[PDB]
Amino acid sequence: MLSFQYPDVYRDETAIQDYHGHKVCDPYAWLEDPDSEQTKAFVEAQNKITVPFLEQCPIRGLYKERMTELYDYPKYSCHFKKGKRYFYFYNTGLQNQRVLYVQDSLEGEARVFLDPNILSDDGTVALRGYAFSEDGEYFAYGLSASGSDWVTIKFMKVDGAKELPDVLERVKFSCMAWTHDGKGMFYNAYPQQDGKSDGTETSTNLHQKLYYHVLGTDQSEDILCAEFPDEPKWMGGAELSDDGRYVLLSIREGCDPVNRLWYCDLQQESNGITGILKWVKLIDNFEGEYDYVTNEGTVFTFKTNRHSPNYRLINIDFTDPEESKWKVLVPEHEKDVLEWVACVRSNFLVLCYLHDVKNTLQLHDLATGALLKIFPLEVGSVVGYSGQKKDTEIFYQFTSFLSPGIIYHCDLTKEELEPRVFREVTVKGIDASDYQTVQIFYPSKDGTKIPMFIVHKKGIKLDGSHPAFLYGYGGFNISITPNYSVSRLIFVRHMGGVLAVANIRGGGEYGETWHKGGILANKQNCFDDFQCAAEYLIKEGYTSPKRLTINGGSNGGLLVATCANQRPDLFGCVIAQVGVMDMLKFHKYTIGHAWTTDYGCSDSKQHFEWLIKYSPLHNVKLPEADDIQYPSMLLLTADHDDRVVPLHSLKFIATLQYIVGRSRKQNNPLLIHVDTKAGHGAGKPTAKVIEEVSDMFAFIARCLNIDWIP
Ligand SMILES: *[C@@H](N)[C@@H]1CCCN1C(=O)[C@@H]1C[C@H](n2cc(CNC(=O)OC(C)(C)C)nn2)CN1C(=O)CCCc1ccccc1
Repeated sequence: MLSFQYPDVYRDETAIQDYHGHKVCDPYAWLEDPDSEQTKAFVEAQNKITVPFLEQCPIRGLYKERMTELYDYPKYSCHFKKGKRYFYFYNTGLQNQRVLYVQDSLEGEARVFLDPNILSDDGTVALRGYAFSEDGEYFAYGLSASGSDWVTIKFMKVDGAKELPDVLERVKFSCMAWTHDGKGMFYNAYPQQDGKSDGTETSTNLHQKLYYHVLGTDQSEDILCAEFPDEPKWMGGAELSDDGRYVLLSIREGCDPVNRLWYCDLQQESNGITGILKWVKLIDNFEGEYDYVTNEGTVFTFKTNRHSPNYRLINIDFTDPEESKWKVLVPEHEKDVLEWVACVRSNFLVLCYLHDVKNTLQLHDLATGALLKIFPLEVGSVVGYSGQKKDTEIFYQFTSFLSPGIIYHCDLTKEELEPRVFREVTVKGIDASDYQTVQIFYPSKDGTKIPMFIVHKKGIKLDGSHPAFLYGYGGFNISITPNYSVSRLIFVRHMGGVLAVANIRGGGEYGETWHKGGILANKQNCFDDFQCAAEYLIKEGYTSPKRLTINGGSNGGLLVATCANQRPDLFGCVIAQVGVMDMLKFHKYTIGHAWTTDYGCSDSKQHFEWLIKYSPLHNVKLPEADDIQYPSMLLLTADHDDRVVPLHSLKFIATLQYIVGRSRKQNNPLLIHVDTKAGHGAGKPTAKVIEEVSDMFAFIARCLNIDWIP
């Protein structure tokens, strides 16, 4: 099967670092330089073996054809009103980028407002963030190129879709918040740095500042409103209160759901926004999250996890701000996580809960917190919403494993509420009645019950004969909830597979306690949980190790890579997308310093001792047993992934190929593909998405020798 040779890759045997008395050799450290001829040549040599391997068998083209056909369905966002007009996103089916439309009424003719497709030949310029002025007459939007986190902000006048001269550079991880006087907008920027800032660099991002841009001026005139020069990792994002009176500053340091919350009463500024604002440091620590919902005068409603790991709503009165005085508007639930909250039609709240990994949606009274109405939903996720305080209606979008999506609408001016289907699309070719979704709870090593969704064809025999695709993430308070994936349903229908999603610890599925169960000293719980999900699928007869593929991205790429090292006997195939692989060095690059809240940092002996045990780069080892080799492995990354710098995958693949790939018993391939004009994934154009899933499933099909089922 392996009619190629791995490229020769220089080992710098002098690259040795002492970590608290533990010597670590890093012979591929040179791959950390993305601009070197050595690194470029490495990437070319790797792509030269991977691409023909993936393209060789007709199955890739069969998959690509079916993906192109089945993914070709109309895709809408929720409608949202801004000022006098309605907006929505829409993709006719296979456009590289969805397009923003505008209409003067719900019943009126729609026209194109912003079409990112016309900004590049290949769909590699994408919208990344936007904000309308409070009156809806002006529009700011971020553009990213080739999938980088870097943003350029541009501006338009809404009436006539007129491009304006204003351009803001050096924007990354930024807020966008207009003052209600319409004069200008808050945003974030980084100071100038040596080298490139295009997404190919690895330079750490520090000293983010908060600026205010006056519309009709040059960026060089922008006002500095907040900075933290003694705290280079702090990031202060601004929003205006719903009445326009207060700027709320949420300061973050790291990825934990916590923030400082300062405010500026804009009426108290001596002469408008002229410099550093008169911040009042309401919550001046990182002990809890305070997410603004709405205010009525000085009474501010926040969603919080302060002493409430499943989240709750509190009211803080700025005129009586001591914690003993806060009112608990909607108390914490014993098990269900309050995921997000919105205020609509002045005095309603819309609360979205997660109940055993499925969403529910409720309308409550702002004054008392009392439940008023349950919006009925099938089992799945709410993935879109609109309805702000001054608006009188809501839209929300529902999705599930088997359903592409339904957008509902509810007119909240009516005495009796009747939510109605507003938009629905059906994908022909995937008959949902042929399949089922089950949720089970399996015990992990330590006895904790972990949820898992399993999607499969109705009536299958549990005889271990089916290929399986088991997905996980496990970190950062991210909940892995049901979603419609044509790419995975093709695996089910056309490759006879079983899909599984394990809700392992580190995620947000059971609130902050679930997240803390998968971080820092307890990160190994993630891996144990995931290995146990695989063991369940095998024991219960869904699959067998040789037919099992595991997949994850980013922190989920770390997940599957670590699992490959720890239990190579459990998996036939491993696809790690944009994975964090070097756990000793991740904090040195771009925004990686922010991840130490989930991982720790190797500068601490205590943390090093956790990290060294599971770091994928540092745990590649030939299996002791003669009959065990590594699973087939494919790493996918891209040359502008400035979220997870691609050196992680480059150094990992070099290590896998040298330590394991050179062994006579290893016959499963260990490959990397590095894409061009792409990044971590957000904003990836449709064409590239289709190529990527075609690569993934062709790899699975060839390695496992799975026949296509037309
Ligand atoms: C990928 N997981 C990378 C590497 C490890 C952490 N990480 C982040 O991007 C990190 C965690 C938060 N995050 C996770 C994701 C992943 N989403 C996802 O893949 O889920 C599916 C939809 C596929 C199921 N996206 N964001 C935030 N993130 C950051 O690094 C944010 C940087 C900016 C920032 C913002 C606020 C505070 C600090 C830093």
